[PDB]
Formats: sequence, C-alpha cells, structure tokens
Amino acid sequence: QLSGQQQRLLAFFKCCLLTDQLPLAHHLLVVHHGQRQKRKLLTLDMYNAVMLGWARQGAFKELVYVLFMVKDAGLTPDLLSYAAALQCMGRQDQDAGTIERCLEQMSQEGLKLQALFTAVLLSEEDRATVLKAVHKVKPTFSLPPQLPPPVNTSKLLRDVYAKDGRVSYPKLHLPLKTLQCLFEKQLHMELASRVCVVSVEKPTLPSKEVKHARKTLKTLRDQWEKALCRALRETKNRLEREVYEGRFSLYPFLCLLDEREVVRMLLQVLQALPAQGESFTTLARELSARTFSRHVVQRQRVSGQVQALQNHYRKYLCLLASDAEVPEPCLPRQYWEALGAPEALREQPWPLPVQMELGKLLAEMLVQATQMPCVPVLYHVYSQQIGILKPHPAYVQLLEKAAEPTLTFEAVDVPMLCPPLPWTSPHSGAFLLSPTKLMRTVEGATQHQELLETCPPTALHGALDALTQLGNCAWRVNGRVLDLVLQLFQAKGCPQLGVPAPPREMHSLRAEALYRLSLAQHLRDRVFWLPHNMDFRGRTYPCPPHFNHLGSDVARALLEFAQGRPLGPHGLDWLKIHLVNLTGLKKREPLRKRLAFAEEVMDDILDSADQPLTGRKWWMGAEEPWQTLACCMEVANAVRASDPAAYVSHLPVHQDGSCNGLQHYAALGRDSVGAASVNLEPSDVPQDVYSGVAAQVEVFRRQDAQRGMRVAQVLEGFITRKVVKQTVMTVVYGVTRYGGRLQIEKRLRELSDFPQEFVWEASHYLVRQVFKSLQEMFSGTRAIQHWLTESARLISHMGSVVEWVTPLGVPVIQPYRLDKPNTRKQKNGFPPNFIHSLDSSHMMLTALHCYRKGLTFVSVHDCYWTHAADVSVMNQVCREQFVRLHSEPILQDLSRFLVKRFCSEPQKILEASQLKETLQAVPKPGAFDLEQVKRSTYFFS
Ligand SMILES: [Cl-]
Ligand SMILES: [Cl-]
Ligand SMILES: [Cl-]
Ligand SMILES: [Cl-]
Ligand SMILES: [Cl-]
Repeated sequence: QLSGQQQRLLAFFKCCLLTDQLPLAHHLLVVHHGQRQKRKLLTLDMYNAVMLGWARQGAFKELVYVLFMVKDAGLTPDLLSYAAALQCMGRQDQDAGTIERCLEQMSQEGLKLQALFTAVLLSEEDRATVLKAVHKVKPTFSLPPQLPPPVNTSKLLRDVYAKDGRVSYPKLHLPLKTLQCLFEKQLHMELASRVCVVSVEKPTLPSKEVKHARKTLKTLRDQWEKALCRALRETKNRLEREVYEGRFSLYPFLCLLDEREVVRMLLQVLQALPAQGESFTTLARELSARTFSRHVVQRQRVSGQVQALQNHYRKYLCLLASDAEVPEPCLPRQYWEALGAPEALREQPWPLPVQMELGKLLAEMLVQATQMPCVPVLYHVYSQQIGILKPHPAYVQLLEKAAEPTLTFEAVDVPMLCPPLPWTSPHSGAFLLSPTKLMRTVEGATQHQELLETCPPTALHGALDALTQLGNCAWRVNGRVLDLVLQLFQAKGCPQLGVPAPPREMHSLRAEALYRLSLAQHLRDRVFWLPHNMDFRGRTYPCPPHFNHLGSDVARALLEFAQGRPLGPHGLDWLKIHLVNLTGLKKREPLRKRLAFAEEVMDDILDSADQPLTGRKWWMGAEEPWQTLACCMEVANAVRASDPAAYVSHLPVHQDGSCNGLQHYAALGRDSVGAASVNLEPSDVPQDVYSGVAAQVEVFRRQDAQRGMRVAQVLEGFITRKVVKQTVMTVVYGVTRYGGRLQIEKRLRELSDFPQEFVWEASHYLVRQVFKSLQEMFSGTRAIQHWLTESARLISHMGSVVEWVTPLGVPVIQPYRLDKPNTRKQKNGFPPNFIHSLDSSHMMLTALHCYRKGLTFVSVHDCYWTHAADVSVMNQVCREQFVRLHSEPILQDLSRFLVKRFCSEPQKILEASQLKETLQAVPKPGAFDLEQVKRSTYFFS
C-alpha cells in the first residue's frame, strides 16, 4: 500500500531508467533524503531503482553512495540491492576479493544466492552481468534447471488439463507460410500505431468549396502542429526546473517519446474527437494509454524484442497451421509458454495518479495551444455533471465540407491480421506489441487487477484459455451482405433496415456505421481475428471497438467464419432451424415444426437470397433481418451444391437459454417450477417463462388500473412477449444503469398504438411488476435474489465492497463506490453480477470442452455460436457443463468465502456477527434433479 505521492516518486525514478535521466532521479533521491519530513516518503524500492540505474551505467561510487543512503534512513539491503551491486561489479570486471566481501555480507544477514535469479525479476542483460560477477568466484553455477509449469487441478477444470490423450484440437485452415506473412502485416500495422482506411462515404468530385475546406483544414493542422510542439517544449522546460528544485514533475514521462510523436498523437486525438464531444477524464486516460502504448512499442523496437517475438510467434504458428504438426497435442497458452516465452518486461504501466496527471496535462495542452478564426478549437463543458470536451461547431462542419477520403484508426482499435497472442497472465496477451488488460472495467481497476495478480498460479487458466480460444476464431466479411449495406448506406441510408441515414444523435450512429463499414470494406478480402477481453463480472467482449461480431443485427450479418465445415448429415436441418429462429416467428414451436416451416417457406427463402430488395422481401419482416438474409443466402448455396452434405458452410449458427440467468436461479435453488419454465426439465415443446410472467404482470396491472393508476390503465394490451422479455432481462441483469430499461422504452416506442408520453413512466412500472412477478412465481429466484441483496446490503453497510470467486477460480469485485461503498448499487448489483459470473463460468466450460472435441466456438452476448455441422455436439457439451457447474456446492462455497472475507471485523463485531447470521442461512434447494438437463432439447435452442 503506497501513497499517491510515493507511487509517483517511484514511477519518476523508474521512468528515469528508460529516459537515461539518472542524475535527475538521483538529485530527487538526495533532496528528499535531505528533508527530515521527506525521508519517511523514501521506500527501499526507490533507492534500489536509483541503484539499478547506476549499476547499468557501471557508476560504482554513485551506487555505493545510495547504499550508505539506505543505512542512514534506517533500512536493510534486500536481494535487489545486492543485484545492483553485483551488476556494477560484473560490468566493470572487479577483483575476486571485492566481490567475495559483498558475497560474505549477503549470506551473513542472510540472503540466499540461488533465490536472486529465481524470485527477483531482472532483464536478460541484467541477469547475464550478475551471473558473470558470480562467475568471477569460479562456480559451479549449478542454477536449477527449468521447472515444469503446474496444471489446474480444480474439479471443474481437471478434465481440460488432464494429459489423457482423448483430445482432437482444431487447426486453422491456413498454412504456416500464409500465417507467417499475416503476422508481419500485423507487426507492421502495430509498429506504425495507426491504420489508414479508404472511406466508404461517396466522394463528391473536388468542388469550389471542397477544395477550399481541405485547404483551410491543412493550414489549421499545419498551424496546430507548430503551436503544440512549442507548448510541449515550454512545459518540458518548466517541469525540468521543478526537478532541479527537488520536486516531482511529469518531465521524465514527457521524455519517453519524440516531441514530434506526442504532437502527432495529440493531433490525431483532435481529429478523432466526436462532434458530440467526449469526457475529459476519458480523454486523459486515452492520452496516457496512447503515450504508454507507443512508448512500449518504441522500447521493444530498439531492445531487439521484436525479432525475439518474430522468432517465438513463427515457432508458435506450427500448432495453429494447417500444414504443420506439433510433437504432442497442446493448448495455445501451454505451447507459447513451453517454447520459452520472453516475458514482456516493459509490462509496468504507470500508477493511476501518474496516468491521470499526465493525461490531464496533455489534454489541457491540446486545448490551450489549438486555435482557429471565425478562437480555441476545444471547449470545456460540464454535462451528468461530468467534465466533457466538445469541439468547435464550425470546425466539425469544416471536416464535413472537406469530406476526407481517408479514415485513420489506432492499430489497437481494429481486428488483428494474424492469430492473437495467447493470454499468459492478466497483463499479457491479445495484441502483438501493445499492452492489453484481461479485465476492461475502469471503475476500481487497480483493486481488481491487483486481485488477479494476487492469484494462486494456475487459478486463472480456465479464463485465460477460453479468452485465447475466443480470440483464435478466424473471421471474414460476408461480401454479399456488405455490398447491399453499402448500396443503402451510400444512398441516404435505410433506417427501417437499421442503416443510419445522414443528418439529434444522428451523427454518432452514422459515423459509427461509417467507421465499421469502411473497415469491413478494407478487410473484405482478408481473414481477421478479434482478440477478447472480460469485464469485472466476466462478460466477454472483443478488444477492438470499431469492427466486431458484437453489436446490431447488421453488424452480426457482416461476419462469417473464415474456416468452413462440411454440413454433414444434419447441418442443412440446423441451417433451416437457425433461419426460422432468426425470424422470431415459430418461438412456441418444436424443432421439427420449425424445420417443416422452412420447407413450407423455401421459395421465399430463395427469393430473399436472389433479389433481396426487389423481390417479395420475406426476410425484411424477420425479428433479426440481416442475419435472416445472410441465412437465406447460405441455405440457397447448400441446396444448390453437388451434394448438400459436402457443402462447406461458413455461417455461424446460434443457441441460447432464452434467459440464461433464470436457468442459474432454477439450478441454484433446485426449483422444479422454475426449472420447468426455462427448459431445464425435458419437454417435447419449448416452455415460455414470459407467458407466465406476462399473466402475472396482468393481474397486478388490472388492480392498479381498477384504482386511479393511469400507467396501468394505459398498458392494457401492451403486456407483450417482447415487452416482458426485455423487462425480465432488465430485472435479472440490470444494475441501474438504465441500459436494459432504455431497451424497454424502445419496445414500447415500437408499439405505435401506445401513448409515447407514458413510455418512461411505464418502463419503471413494468420493472416493478416483473420483479414482484418473478418472486411470486419462482422460489429459487425469490430466496436467492433476497439472500444475495441482504448479504451485499450488510457487507456494504460495514464499509466494504462485495467480492467473491467464481466456481472457475476467477476473483470478482463490485467496484461501486461513492464519489466509500455505494450501498444501493452494491446490493442491487450483487444478484445480477453474481448471475453474470455464472453465465461466464458456463460459457468458459462449454468453450474449453468444445475445443477438446475440435469445434469452433464463440460467445456473442447471451449466445453460443458454432458451425451448422457441430450444433448437437455444442448442445451436448452445453448441457453437460451446466450440470457439472451446478453439481458443485456454489451457494455454500460462496457463503463460506463471504464469512471468511467479511466476518472477521473487531471494530464492527456485532454487525460482523449479524452478517455471519445472514450468510450462513444459505437458501435451501428444492427436489429438482439436475441430471434431467442433459436430456432437455429446449435447454439451449
Ligand atoms: Cl494492406
Ligand atoms: Cl498497416
Ligand atoms: Cl513506423
Ligand atoms: Cl475452409
Ligand atoms: Cl420429431
């Protein structure tokens, strides 16, 4: 636990070792040790940082001065202090006697020699020098040989890591030589830190105004570049004066990059700033992200680290290549580590106070230096009371009238051109050179990231491998879908088909479509990979924000698997059932009645594929239309093949539990009524929980309408399956967060006959009723929701944020605090977040087990995706893993954890006892046999 002022002082010294500003660091170390009140601020890690630096230069006397400085403050030399001293003796080649005397002092204390190379983290150049100094005492080096990495032995993950040769790992469709090329293309992209893309917006020929807007733009950009460069120079000298005065300053941090590359970066931030604006705090974080990211790239580029990674990656590709064969079947993370992974030393990101202080300076420097005639380009506006930076409205229109034919993106904001780097730790994986965190959430990030590093070694393997697997799925653009989206986009849009039209929030959706479509057009003839991330509760997301499989129906329709799989005997039926599912028609029908409807409607399926805009347009009336069209097209190709069973299908087919969370509540509470309602119990027809819930909402609605309640009165006939499903989602998963509830407002807006004046009032009323309904009808939901809410309320009232561990060993922490825990958010969020972690656990177990069976598996929100050829195998694994997850004592273990973590409080002894009382009163499960799930057709459909 280090102060904010102490964190920055150490980061200052750490930074000086990179910038070759060791006298600057030493001066600050001397000054602070000179002031009796400031000596207390000096940690042993600080003196060592200054000692390490001197050792690297070979400045013995300056290092020896720091040793004497350690003693004078009342401190003891650790292993690190002895590593610097030895590195300094190693570099300058010292006499046997002088080295032996230092070695005699070491064992006398006593510190172990063999423990120095193993425990202490030191660079390759550092270790070899420290080794050569010990070698002057002529050993007998006898350094322990490579210890084999341990495997995860947990009940749930045991079979994933077990060396029992019952494995058939999937290779990529591409050969080693092809995959090696793609890695270079990606490395080239990452080294430039920016990707340039042709704009898909129809370029009008340079008119008298377009030429003039572009001319005015060039002069401003030329003006700003010189203006910023001077502002940076002036602040660097000002902050340098502060260091010479013995005070911390962000000076060394501004010396990591070339002045011209900081200015370029600030200019491209100005350029990428949305017309609607961005929050100042987010911009500060974005500038520090871009400064660090580029710094780490430059460091690796000069350290010779790129070539080492080039060699490592090319050896790694053998496991993924179609033409190559690995000695023994292996997992990507396991193979990457086994080769001899050079742990990316430059890991160390700057602490949050350094990250924010730097970001603020860069943001306020960009604001002050940039001006334009009609004066400054950016303005500070305060909104939900959060500080935002909005650009000049004339400048935004100046960019519009310019119509720049080129779009530029940060390399890290676009898909990867080669398979991603496997996740080996919370701080390593995904992008080739750029740093990516395993957990994405900003609120309380330091607290969670620490928890993930505090982990037992093998504990995160399940989550690490699943995320590696998600990232390893090769994608490609559905060209026919893209071509049609571009015809509509390039011609005033089509809002009916979710294609944004040109110009309130018109610009945000249109530009988001413009960036996405321009990337899809750029990648149209390429294979690409989406490395994946996790939020605090374990929800998976692709790292690149602009182009992903995520978003809308149109975004989902633009993608298909790069590698295809022959349909086999059942693929075609699965394609047809999938098409029917996407229509939103046939939800209450069994699988065979859905398959029958596809045959009945086959002419419309073909007419949709053959002339989507000019025929009968049957696809347009689908719940998910673009995905229905993409499916009509695939069905058409398969039926027209030489043999439909041998047709190589690329279209992903989806399966979900309807409301995955209610399935967890039913299994956690072994609730037979709940279990039947969400397809845990086998049945010949799917069960609709929303039907039961809608009826329950109706009886309550009738009463409030029988009374004075206008909201209830106005909702008569508007308690639809779609409205209720969205409310069920909101109640099950919403933290508040108006997310799910704004989607409820959307579904009411889609109901033309509903008074659009009541939309906001009704969404709150529907949430209230659905919550009351779910408790009334299901025991599992009722008791578990109430127990989790109460436990969280008590944990928070004692002054702690709720934290747990998933059944897969992933630590979870709710970050909601007040600008001190946010009691309301901690208690309301615990049931949804706990449920999110169980969805994560289940998906991770399904992914990991499917991989062993050689399947391509992806998770897109509530849904599991595979090739039509492998649906039944995915479903089988899905059911098996749910039964396995829930067969573990989830609630009892969570209770056990929470008691051990939150009930040892000697300042709040009564509250701790009262909390232990609630925690140990774990809801008692019902009679439901969990084994039934393996026989349930509608469990996932
Ligand atoms: Cl290219
Ligand atoms: Cl490139
Ligand atoms: Cl470059
Ligand atoms: Cl293929
Ligand atoms: Cl049947």
